[PDB]
Amino acid sequence: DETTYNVDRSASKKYTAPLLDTPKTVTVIPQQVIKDTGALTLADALRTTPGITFGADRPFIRGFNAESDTFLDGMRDVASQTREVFNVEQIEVSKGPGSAYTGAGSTGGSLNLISKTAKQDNFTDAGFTWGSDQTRRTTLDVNRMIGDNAAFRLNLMKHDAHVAGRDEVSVSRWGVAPTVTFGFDTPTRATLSYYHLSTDDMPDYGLPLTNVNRSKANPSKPASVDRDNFYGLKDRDYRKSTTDSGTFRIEHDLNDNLTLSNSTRLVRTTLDYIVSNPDDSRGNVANGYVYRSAKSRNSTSKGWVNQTDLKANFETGFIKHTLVTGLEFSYEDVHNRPYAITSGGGAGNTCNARLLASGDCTSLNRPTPGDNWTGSITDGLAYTDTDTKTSAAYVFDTLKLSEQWELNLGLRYDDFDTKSSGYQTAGRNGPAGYFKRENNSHFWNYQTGLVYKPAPNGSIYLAWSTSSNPRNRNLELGTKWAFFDDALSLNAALFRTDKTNARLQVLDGEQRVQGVELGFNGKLTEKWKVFGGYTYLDSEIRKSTVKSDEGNKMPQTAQNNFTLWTTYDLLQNFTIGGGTTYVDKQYGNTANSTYIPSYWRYDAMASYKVSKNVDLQLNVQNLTDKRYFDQVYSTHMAHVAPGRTALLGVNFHFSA
Ligand SMILES: CCCCCCCCOCCOCCOCCOCCO
Ligand SMILES: CCCCCCCCOCCOCCOCCOCCO
Ligand SMILES: CCCCCCCCOCCOCCOCCOCCO
Ligand SMILES: CCCCCCCCOCCOCCOCCOCCO
Ligand code: NA
Repeated sequence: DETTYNVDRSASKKYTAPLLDTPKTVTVIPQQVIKDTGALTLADALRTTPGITFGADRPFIRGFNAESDTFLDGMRDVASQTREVFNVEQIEVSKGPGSAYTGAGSTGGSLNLISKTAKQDNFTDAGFTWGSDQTRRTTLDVNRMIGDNAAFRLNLMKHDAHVAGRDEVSVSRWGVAPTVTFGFDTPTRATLSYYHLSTDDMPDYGLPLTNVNRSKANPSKPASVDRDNFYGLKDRDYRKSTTDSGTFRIEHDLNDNLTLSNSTRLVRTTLDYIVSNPDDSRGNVANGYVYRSAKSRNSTSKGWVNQTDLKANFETGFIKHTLVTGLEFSYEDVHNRPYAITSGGGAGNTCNARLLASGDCTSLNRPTPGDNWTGSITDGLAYTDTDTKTSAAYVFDTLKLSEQWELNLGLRYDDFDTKSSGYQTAGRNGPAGYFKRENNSHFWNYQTGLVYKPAPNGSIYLAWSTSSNPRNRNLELGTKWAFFDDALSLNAALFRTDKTNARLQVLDGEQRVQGVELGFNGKLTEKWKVFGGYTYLDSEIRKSTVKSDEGNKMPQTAQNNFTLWTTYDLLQNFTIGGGTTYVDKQYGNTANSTYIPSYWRYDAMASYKVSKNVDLQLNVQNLTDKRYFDQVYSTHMAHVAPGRTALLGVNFHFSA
């Protein structure tokens, strides 16, 4: 049912077993959790499952970068789309050994964002939300059956807000997503989808890190200043993105046991921004000042991805196979020409009276984003054109050997060719001039998972995955249980992942994360639902060209992470909910010389049924107004999370 906290199967056809019998850690963040937590961004939704951090807006899973392992309906994210939540059905987070997706050389760790599709139902949902942070949000979700064999769904969203506890920072976005499906209850089914999102935000890099005598024995943390402090310029800084995506998927049953599909997606994105890096390690923070160091982008990206898959059920003697095999091809072209941004207050990286007067610099303690900035912006001379092609081939099979034993096997090949060219100015990469760069690589990935079922509702598994690139290994021992006629899932795993060239920047040695993960989701009782988990991550740089890094923690990795969301149906009329998250300290670099501290955050919810068609929902996020950081960089800065926000929604819902 639609309200479940416990989804028992992936929406991806690439899974050859239900989640209970899939030998890896996988958690689906379902629609009802997204709604009940009031999550408005993918990051808000991801925090409900443990082990996810962010670095570089790239997701890190159990301590390893997962940017190239983010998928949209199972397809490679060509041209790097921005999504929100208004068109999201659910988010699948995989951590265990192996990937069902094409990640090049990935031995595990993926996010798959599942888009809303048209249902065989008639409904209309509309939401209006007001916030203490000036949130004004309107959504519409309308779904209509067309006879017995087709349907249409349309999702619309408009959203404006300030950011609680960040001076002068605002966000705005809107989106539209129509989709149609042809062929329910027929041998051939096709879906056509379109997605558009536009954003227009004040970009915010947070607070500067200190940078005096930085070392492992004297690590840099964020400056100890008001966490409301914003170092950007209202009159200069902005971030505007557009996302346009069109998808055509068709599948055909050749018989009851064999289905062929082909999916094609075309994407265009743009990203235009100017953002202020707070001092860019230029030495002014020590003296109480911040140089608003402008960074920019002005890019257009175009992409396409095509997948062709076969899925089959068949028997070889007593063994039952569920098999999926396919090919993926993609192409992406990116053109970027950053701006040339010139100081209004003369030369140099060191704050002085001229640069304070021009708005190029400001006070560390009391920055004034309203400053009138007297610099200039033009198109820069430097530009880059980057073309990336990928190919992948894969076969996955779950072999049921008996009622108690299953073997999962997978093999994938991936290849990658990336070509960049353009013009560079004099700096890091050499003298000014034209450049051309190519890299081409391939990987074989192997996965094996043995599953024992001591009872129908239980699994014990041992799995491993390795990747070769002409010794990345991921290993996991785990158990999964389903209780109360599949209303509650409980999961536990012990794992170790080794990489030699973890990432971007590539290390030359060995990195290891090992630990334990617990997961729980579903109903404790008829009225009481839970969702969350716990992970302990022991990370280590085992070998490095920088000797002093050996033994250090991996960056972007919290040793402990606890997250719990729960709701209780107090009355037939009234539901309450609450959330608790703990994230341990994170280092920003392999030297462990930058960091942000641990924190606890608490959230609350109440929902009142006004009528059968109208709910009133209150969400209070970060109810103690804890001021914490949700990203640390290897240098320069740390990102400040929002303070307390209260959101009140009126949610209308009408069904046939
Ligand atoms: C499509 C134009 C791209 C260049 C935009 C750069 C300037 C940003 O907006 C200019 C107009 O701003 C009007 C007021 O906007 C208030 C909120 O601004 C947030 C970031 O734009
Ligand atoms: C070859 C692959 C790329 C082709 C993708 C085509 C995607 C077309 O999507 C159409 C989705 O359905 C649209 C129905 O029309 C809705 C218009 O909504 C207007 C809102 O007022
Ligand atoms: C190694 C990757 C390629 C392996 C593909 C094997 C898939 C073949 O499976 C065939 C499925 O069984 C076909 C049954 O044929 C009899 C038709 O019976 C009617 C079913 O209702
Ligand atoms: C070797 C790497 C290529 C992987 C291709 C996958 C092929 C799909 O698997 C189909 C299985 O059919 C083989 C027949 O298996 C017979 C097993 O039973 C014999 C013992 O009694
Ligand atoms: Na603006």
